Amino acid sequence: ASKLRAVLEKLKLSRDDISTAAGMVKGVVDHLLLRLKCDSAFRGVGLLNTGSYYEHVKISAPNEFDVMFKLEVPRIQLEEYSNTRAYYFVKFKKENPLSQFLEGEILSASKMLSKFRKIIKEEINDIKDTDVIMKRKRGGSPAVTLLISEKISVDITLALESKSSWPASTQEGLRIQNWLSAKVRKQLRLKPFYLVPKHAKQEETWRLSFSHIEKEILNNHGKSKTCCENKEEKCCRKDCLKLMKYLLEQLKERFKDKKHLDKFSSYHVKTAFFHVCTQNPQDSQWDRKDLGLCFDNCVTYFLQCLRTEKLENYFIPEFNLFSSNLIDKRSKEFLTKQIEYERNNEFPVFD
Ligand SMILES: O=C(O)c1cc(-c2ccccc2O)nc2c(Cl)cccc12
Ligand SMILES: [Zn+2]
Repeated sequence: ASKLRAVLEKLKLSRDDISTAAGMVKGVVDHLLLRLKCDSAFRGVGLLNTGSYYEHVKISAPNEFDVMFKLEVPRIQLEEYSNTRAYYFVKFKKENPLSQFLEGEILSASKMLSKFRKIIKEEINDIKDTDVIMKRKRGGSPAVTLLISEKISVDITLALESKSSWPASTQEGLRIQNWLSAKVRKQLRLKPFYLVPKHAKQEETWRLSFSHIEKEILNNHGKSKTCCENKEEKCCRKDCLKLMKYLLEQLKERFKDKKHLDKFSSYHVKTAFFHVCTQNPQDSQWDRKDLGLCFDNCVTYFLQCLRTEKLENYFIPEFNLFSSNLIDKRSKEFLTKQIEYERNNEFPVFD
């Protein structure tokens, strides 16, 4: 359990010490938000969280930022696309707020992004603060990727906010009743959800997003309400997730020449981690003294997901993130052997 401590402490100090990167991001974002609010289609745009500009998915990249701009859409009509459980058409039920994007009753996403990019394109050129350059690599969202200075990069995703109850494909998901209680699940399922532009594999579809729910679970994660509040008796749930995230980043980086790990992301490791939290609901099953063993249960469960080619979306049980149509067995067999090598040789990619 010793070397995992040193890894988590190197990540702690780089995450902690001073950097002007977050300040430059907030300046650019606020300039965009006031510019977008001056427009008819994006007058109600805004951050998901105020103060949360420096959201870091890549846990080893201090200069990579991930922000989400939300947009409230009253009376959303969701039409599931091709039984995909996660991809939806967006239609409308008496105003014309976003009506300048309708094609029929169906809301166009690629057109809303084009107007989203041009307005951001206008505010970027009108910047005298810092060197900011825009990139338009495909994939519906992240819609825009900005670059500030020679290190700071920001991915900006436009998201629609719905406040109706979650789509039916989520009814049997979020199985936290024996871990976080059934009453917390009812509270969380009363919160809004978000839709980002995404293709399953052309059409104008959107994907469900519950990252805000995941963030709230991570900050209130124990079966006991006082979990990790006695800072001398902290569980190792968050440390296991960091170690799982850092393992995949180091493997994706070590094999970026080959293409076998491009389909994998921290969301897969994050999803598998939540499933283990359901399997092991007791805080005693996450004792800080059992860091090595608890981290091994995560590596073990994730390895079984690769072999069986089964990883359920934590909110949508019927969506298999490891479907052979999403990731072929060659890629999953490749990742299975690389982790097994790291596990047996005491994770060399950690020092
Ligand atoms: O925002 C989220 O909650 C979120 C959802 C999904 C997802 C949802 C349904 C089906 C497949 C998916 O991959 N994937 C993500 C990835 Cl890959 C990266 C970051 C966030 C997400
Ligand atoms: Zn805890």
